Amino acid sequence: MDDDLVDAEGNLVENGGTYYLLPHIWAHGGGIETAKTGNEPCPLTVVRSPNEVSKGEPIRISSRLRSAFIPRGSLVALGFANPPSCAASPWWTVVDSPQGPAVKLSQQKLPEKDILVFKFEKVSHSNIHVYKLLYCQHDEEDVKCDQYIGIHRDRNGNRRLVVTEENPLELVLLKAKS
Repeated sequence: MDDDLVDAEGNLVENGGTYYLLPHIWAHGGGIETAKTGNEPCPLTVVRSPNEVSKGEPIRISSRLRSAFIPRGSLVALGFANPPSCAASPWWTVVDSPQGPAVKLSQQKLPEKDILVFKFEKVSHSNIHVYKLLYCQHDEEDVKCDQYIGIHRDRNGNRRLVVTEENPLELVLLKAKS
């Protein structure tokens, strides 16, 4: 059977490894990067590449647990293998935004529970492993988390990752190499 996270090539995901977050479509954006938006002195904003031919930034996927893999439904922290030189760390986390809850990097050392707020979900496109991206702090087994990360294109064209009730991300995981 299959019940651990699986990459774009059919191999179990290495817990803590770098896998690119790529799209399930073509001419609609590239991999996932950063962007300096508003008044951040550096790209603290996580957005989708405006370059259809890019794999984006190589992201780290950790369960912050002692497993070689990452079980389905488990929470994970996603973070830049080579993050902006101005963040307390490379891990992503959510903060309130007038565009709704935005995914960003922080100039603050964050307590675990602020970064391990992500979870993947099986899109039923069968033959390749496509996942949606959930944001859950308040977690588990009494209530289902249903806060999907969508995209928000601001006036300056940035495809910002926030929590939207529409056009939610659907991704595939490509293992980064040397």
